[PDB]
Amino acid sequence: PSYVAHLASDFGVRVFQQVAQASKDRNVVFSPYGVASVLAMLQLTTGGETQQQIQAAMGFKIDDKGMAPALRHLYKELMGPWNKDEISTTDAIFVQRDLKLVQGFMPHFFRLFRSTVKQVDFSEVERARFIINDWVKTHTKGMISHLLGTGAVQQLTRLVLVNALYFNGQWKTPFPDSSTHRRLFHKSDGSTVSVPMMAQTNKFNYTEFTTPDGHYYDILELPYHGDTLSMFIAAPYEKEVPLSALTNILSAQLISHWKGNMTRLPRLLVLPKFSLETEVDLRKPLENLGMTDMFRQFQADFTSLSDQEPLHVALALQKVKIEVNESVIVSARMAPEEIIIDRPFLFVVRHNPTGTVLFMGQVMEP
Ligand SMILES: O=C(O)c1cc(O)c(O)c(O)c1
Repeated sequence: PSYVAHLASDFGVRVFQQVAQASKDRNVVFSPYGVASVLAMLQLTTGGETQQQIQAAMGFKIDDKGMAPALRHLYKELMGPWNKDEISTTDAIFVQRDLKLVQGFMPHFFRLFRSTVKQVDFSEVERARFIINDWVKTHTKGMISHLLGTGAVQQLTRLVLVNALYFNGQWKTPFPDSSTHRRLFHKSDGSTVSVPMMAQTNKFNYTEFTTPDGHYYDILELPYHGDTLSMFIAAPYEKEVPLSALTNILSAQLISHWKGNMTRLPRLLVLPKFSLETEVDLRKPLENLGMTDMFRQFQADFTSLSDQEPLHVALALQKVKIEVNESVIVSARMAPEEIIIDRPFLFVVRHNPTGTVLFMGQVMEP
C-alpha cells in the first residue's frame, strides 16, 4: 500500500533525469514528488491519446482503485505536525473562466483531490499573472512568490499548471555553528571557489556504491529530526566521475538498495551549506518522456475537462527552493576518517515512512 509513493517517486525521478540532461554544470534542485502530484491531477482533465501518454509515462491511472486516496494520504502525512515549516508544497491547475466544462467534472475533481481547478479570466493578462503568483505566495507561506514563466501567460492562454515547494529541514543533530568555515570547492571545469562548509562528527550511516558501469561514489545518510525525513548525499571519490552515471539509474529502489548496505561508522563530515532555487519549465522534460500531445493546440485532448475547447497546456512549471544549513574557541572528538564533500554531489530527500522522493538535486557550485 506504499506502492503509489514508489510509482509517483519513480516517475518524478525520470522527469529529473531529463532536466539534469539539459543543465550540464548548472546547479539544479527539483521535486520528484511535486511533479508527480501535479501530473496525477492533470490526468483527470485529459482523454484519448493525451491521457494514454501520461498514464504510460506515470505508470498508473489516477481513477484506478486506491490511487487518489493514497496520494491524499501522502500529502496529509507530509503536512502533519512533525513538519515544523520545513516543507511547503503547492499544486494548482488554472483553466479559463469562460469555458463550458464537462458536467460533474469539477465535483469529481474535488472528491479525488480535495482541491479545485481554478478559473481565471486570461483576457485580463496582468490580473491573471497576479492571481497565479499570489496563489503560490499564499500556499508556501510566502517563501515562493514569483514564477518567471508566467511572463508567457497571454490573451490566448487557456490552461496552466504550477507546482511549488520550499524545503528547509531541522537536522536530528545540528552542525555546530562554530564549526562552519571557508573551504576549497572543486568545480567540474577544474577551477576552484571558496565556500562555507559545515562540519560534524559522529556515526554516519554510510556505504560505497558502484554503478553497474563501474562508477564509484560515497553515499551518506543524514537523518532529519525524528527520523521522518533523511538526506542522502552521493559524491564521486575522484574528480573526473560524472554525476550522470549515478542520476541516470536513479530510482526509489536504488535508495532502498543504499539503505540495505549501509553501516554507521564514526566519521568527520565536512559538507557545504547551500540555498538554491530552480525554476523548471516542464514541457521539454515531459515531451521527452512522450507526453507530447498535451502541449499541441490541435493534437491535445482535454475532453474530460471541456468539449468546447481547443484546449491545451500553455505553461507547466515547477519552482523549488531548498536550504541546507546548520539547523570562540572550537573543539571536536577525532574520528578514524574524514569525508570532505568539496566536489559536485547529488542529494536526495526522502520521506522515510513511505519511501517518497520529495527532493533531488545536483549541486555543482554552492
Ligand atoms: O492538491 C494538493 O495536494 C494541493 C492542495 C492545495 O490546496 C494546495 O494549495 C496546493 O498548493 C497543493
